[PDB]
Amino acid sequence: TVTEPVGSYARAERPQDFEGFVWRLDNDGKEALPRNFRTSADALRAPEKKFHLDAAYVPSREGMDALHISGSSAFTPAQLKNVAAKLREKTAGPIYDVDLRQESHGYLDGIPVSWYGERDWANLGKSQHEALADERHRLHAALHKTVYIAPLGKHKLPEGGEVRRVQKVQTEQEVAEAAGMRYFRIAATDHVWPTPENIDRFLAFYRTLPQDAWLHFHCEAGVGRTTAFMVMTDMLKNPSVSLKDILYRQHEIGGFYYGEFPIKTKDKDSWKTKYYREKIVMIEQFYRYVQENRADGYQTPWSVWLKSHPAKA
Amino acid sequence: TVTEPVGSYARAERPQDFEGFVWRLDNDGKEALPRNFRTSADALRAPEKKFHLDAAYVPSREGMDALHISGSSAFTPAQLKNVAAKLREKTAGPIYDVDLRQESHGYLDGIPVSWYGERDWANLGKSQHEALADERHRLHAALHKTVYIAPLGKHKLPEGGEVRRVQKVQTEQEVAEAAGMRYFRIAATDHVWPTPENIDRFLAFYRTLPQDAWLHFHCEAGVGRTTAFMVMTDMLKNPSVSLKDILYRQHEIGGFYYGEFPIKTKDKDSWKTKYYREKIVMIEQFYRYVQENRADGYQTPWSVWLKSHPAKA
Ligand SMILES: [Cl-]
Repeated sequence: TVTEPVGSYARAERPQDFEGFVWRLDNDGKEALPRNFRTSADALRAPEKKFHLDAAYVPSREGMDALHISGSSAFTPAQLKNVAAKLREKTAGPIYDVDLRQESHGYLDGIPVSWYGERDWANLGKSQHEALADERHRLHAALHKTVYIAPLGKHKLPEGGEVRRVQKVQTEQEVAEAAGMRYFRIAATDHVWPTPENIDRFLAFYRTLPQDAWLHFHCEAGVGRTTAFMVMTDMLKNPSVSLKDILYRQHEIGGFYYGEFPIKTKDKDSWKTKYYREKIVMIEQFYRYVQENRADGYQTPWSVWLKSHPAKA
Repeated sequence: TVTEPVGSYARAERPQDFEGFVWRLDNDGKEALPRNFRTSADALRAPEKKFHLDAAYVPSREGMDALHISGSSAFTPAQLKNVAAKLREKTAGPIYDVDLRQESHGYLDGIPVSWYGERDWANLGKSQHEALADERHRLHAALHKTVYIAPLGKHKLPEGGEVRRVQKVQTEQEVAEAAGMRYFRIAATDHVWPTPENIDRFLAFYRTLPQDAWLHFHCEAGVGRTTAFMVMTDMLKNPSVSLKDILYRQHEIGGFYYGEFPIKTKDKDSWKTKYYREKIVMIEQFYRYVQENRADGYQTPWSVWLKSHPAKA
């Protein structure tokens, strides 16, 4: 008997030790666009040294012009409108804001905030139904109330910020709609591999998208979760492309590199190491799922297939 | 028709603009004693330069050795124990912890904390009854909950701090009684002159004290409110001492100077200026009250007398 299979390590952590305690500022709104903004039409760049990749390697771009995806960090409502306008210049299909944040978030007087718990795990362990209910209740309770919104500084703790009596509350769905984007939420936990339920949900959603749909993925910082779903999308839509090519190109347009690399972590961040290794293994396992289930049109859900073909550390 | 008389300027401020937003750390517990600790038996020191006083002036100490009062900043439970043991060496009478804080405060896992709003006015405008009810409710609601406790830093906003799930909650009353001290609460608003009700309450309390009672006054910092009541007590108990000597001596044992001086605040603190001036005028008005009503045994209280003898700017 195995208590938690590879891919579900986070289930072993105790939600009660990471409860939310502050409204974290998700973006100061100073730039025109959110951070790490990138699209599948972008030129590839030299790889980051930390990943020890082959700078001489030239990844195939097969399928990228038709991929129609982008990624970024969280944003203010104005920044999202700039994103939507830029994307509208690349397509005539519907543009989706794919919100990958399990953490409860929204907009207080137009300011993008999130209910932050240690490691950003305030909704760890909650079903998507429970996470969205927490977010709705929490946002609604902020209206007409005095709140403290602050960015994190020294050691993931509030630093400075501001106090205000909220006069307007909005969900991301409303902000997305106000920007001309369709909205789709996948409540993925920060820093770890998306769960079987997150991916099953994504896959069912992907199946019914119109051909010209454009997917704009985003999390809080736009690196981990955002690149994982960009990679999954690239694998699903371009199954003939090699794993190496998918991983290099998604990294070289500005995303994370999801292949093996020398993991290094500050002492205070040593807890992340096993999550990074798990992600490497699960990326490979998902590629395998795509290669072995595409011919019959994915009759078998990812969650079911994963349980019959467990990943190995 | 005057909207607010001198001595009640604070009533013009709007409570809704200073609502509490964070559990402020009241003392880091690093020292054996609370800050600004001082007793009426202490030697007089040179006056602080900012008050532009006469360093060569030697105030009369008449009655100081029998005064039996002390003052300090807020404290951890251990620090209070140290205070109590130290005061027990000076008397055989009851030792009172006289809590002058209107702001809701208490102890979380033994940590002295307060519900802080801008200017420390989270309870501005509440009656003492409502202030104490808010306090009891907020303390109890913290039990078994995740809370954020932080010291204020730059701009009087949270800086660093800690997060924990509270396993113990106590009011200051419990902490005082466990330290072997009697407890008396006067809900005085931070930074301003105490209200006619705060003072009527103190004088009725003073009237019930056995002659050997020792009064240990304290607020958050141990300066404004603490010194005001120390002065009032000095005036009540030593009515033949000149106003100048009371003011010089309460300052020279380590308290605030409540006489006239060239008020110079930082631009961010200019709101303080009129409250300082108001304090200087009320100090004098309270002294008149004592001089005019002590001979008949205070048949008429301060609030009443004040209304028929209004202070003037
Ligand atoms: Cl779910």
